[PDB]
Amino acid sequence: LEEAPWPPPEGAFVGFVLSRKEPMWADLLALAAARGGRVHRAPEPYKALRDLKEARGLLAKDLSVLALREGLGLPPGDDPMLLAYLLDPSNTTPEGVARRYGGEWTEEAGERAALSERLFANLWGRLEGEERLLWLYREVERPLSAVLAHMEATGVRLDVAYLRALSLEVAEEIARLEAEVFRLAGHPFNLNSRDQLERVLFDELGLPAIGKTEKTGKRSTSAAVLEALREAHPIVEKILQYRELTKLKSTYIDPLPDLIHPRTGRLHTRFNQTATATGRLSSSDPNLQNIPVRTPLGQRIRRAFIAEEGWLLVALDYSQIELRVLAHLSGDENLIRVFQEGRDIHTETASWMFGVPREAVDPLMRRAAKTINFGVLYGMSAHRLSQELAIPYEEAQAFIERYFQSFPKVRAWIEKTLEEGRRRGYVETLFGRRRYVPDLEARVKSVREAAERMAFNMPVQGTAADLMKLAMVKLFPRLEEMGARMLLQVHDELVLEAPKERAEAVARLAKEVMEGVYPLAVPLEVEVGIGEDWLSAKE
DNA sequence: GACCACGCACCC
DNA sequence: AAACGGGTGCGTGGTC
Ligand SMILES: Nc1nc2c(ncn2[C@H]2C[C@H](O)[C@@H](COP(=O)(O)NP(=O)(O)OP(=O)(O)O)O2)c(=O)[nH]1
Ligand SMILES: [Mg+2]
Ligand SMILES: [Mn+2]
Ligand SMILES: [Mn+2]
Repeated sequence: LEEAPWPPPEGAFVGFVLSRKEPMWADLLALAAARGGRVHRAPEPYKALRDLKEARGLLAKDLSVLALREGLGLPPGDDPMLLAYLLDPSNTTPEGVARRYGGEWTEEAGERAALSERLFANLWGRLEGEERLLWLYREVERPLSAVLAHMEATGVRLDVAYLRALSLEVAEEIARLEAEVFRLAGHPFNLNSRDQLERVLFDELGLPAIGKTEKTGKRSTSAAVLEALREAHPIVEKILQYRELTKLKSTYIDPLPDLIHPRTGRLHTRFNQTATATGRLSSSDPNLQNIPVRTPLGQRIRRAFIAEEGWLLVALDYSQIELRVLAHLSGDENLIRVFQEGRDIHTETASWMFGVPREAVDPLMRRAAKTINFGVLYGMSAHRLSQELAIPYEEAQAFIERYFQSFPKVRAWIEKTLEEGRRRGYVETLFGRRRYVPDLEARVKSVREAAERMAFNMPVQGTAADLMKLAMVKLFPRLEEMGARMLLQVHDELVLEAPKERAEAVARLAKEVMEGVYPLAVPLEVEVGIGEDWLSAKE
């Protein structure tokens, strides 16, 4: 390309180099743009940001986030990553997309700008005639990248003093647990080393081994194995408690307070838009989509996520979303009727599991029932089911039969989906998002059936992801107009922040947007709560 | 310091 | 652990 002076004309493709991957923390080392056979390199990248009207190119959102961090409203535009991701969601990295569609991902901004321009041309050509993928690009993914940029740059408030104090309390309990484990073992060892623990449990204490690990075939010490040995030896209970506390302390309590951004005073995640095989987002650096919630200590951690003073959090979560999506995709008349009647399949399974009235189903029971319902739907074996519920094999097998017999068009839809995936090589969501699953014709049954479970899961999970993304795109401008903020997405959940005086109106509006985003054969219902912290906002 | 593979625990 | 699916992060153990 012909080198030309900064600035570029409108519409040019940008390239940029960051000191580190996280745009809220990165130094902008270099900036360039490409257009019309020319490449323009910025003499000083920070000041040069002011000259761009739009971030157009590879990883556009990340540059937008850094721009917003610097007080500049630079929206992301076209991004070849999003085109490639829609053609094939195994396209997750700029390294791979470049090699696949016509260039090389280097560490030079000018080359990244030229690469962005070339890949856009080629990928746009590949999408010619792919009208449904183009709709997803123009109506979902490209607009969503601007929404995600704002979310990332906004961040969430965290009670750091609370977590610092909690760390000290948990440390004293961990010491109690580890001392007791070492006493029971008859000697100390590194309780964090599962290789050392394996020897203690199965060689020294002679406990029965229950299962093997996947890659190396060691005797497993995982929670599922420990729970089966709960009554074999008192050390097991102490190990399980140690495992929970150290996981929670090492992954959430201790690291998160150290990640508060000095300019914003908030915690900033990344919402990765080309990272999953189904069209879901992921979250990283830190992941704010796996914050604890199930146990009492996990709930204490979730309470650390708080609203700004004068504001409230609003949490919205789709009811039984993938079961509702399944009703629409399969067209099963009975399952459609279940939700037209306002029934709750998780609560109903929980009532049966624990043998108590629906009135008596607490959140832990419903959570356990959720796992059973989706486990069974997506191919859980009768053997594992019998083991999960502590019930005879014949009973577990009968539960599965009753599950599917109730909704006969589901199995028909599954077999239709698999046959189509075999013939086409890909399955697709309601909106046409594709996942390629070539192993559907593998000659090794274990490999083939694993591919099958991946394949017929994707239209369900992926359609739910499409709906959530579309809802975010529609909701974001409404929140801006109301002075409210979108903070987090957790797959079928949004966490908003609203001024106290408008929180009720925001909750009502967001619920209506989410419920009416794209009507299905079944109503979409959204549970909504308001509170000063994330846990209290989920009722 | 970095990378990785792995087992394991976090959530939807 | 197992014929549920989709993810990320930590510590260990090994390596460079
Ligand atoms: N295959 C699979 N999918 C899962 C699992 N857990 C969650 N998902 C998928 C399927 C879920 O539909 C979706 C959202 O998870 P929730 O919001 O925690 N549960 P839901 O929306 O069903 O019920 P409600 O909100 O009324 O309590 O994520 C699981 O164990 N397995
Ligand atoms: Mg204390
Ligand atoms: Mn839900
Ligand atoms: Mn949810």
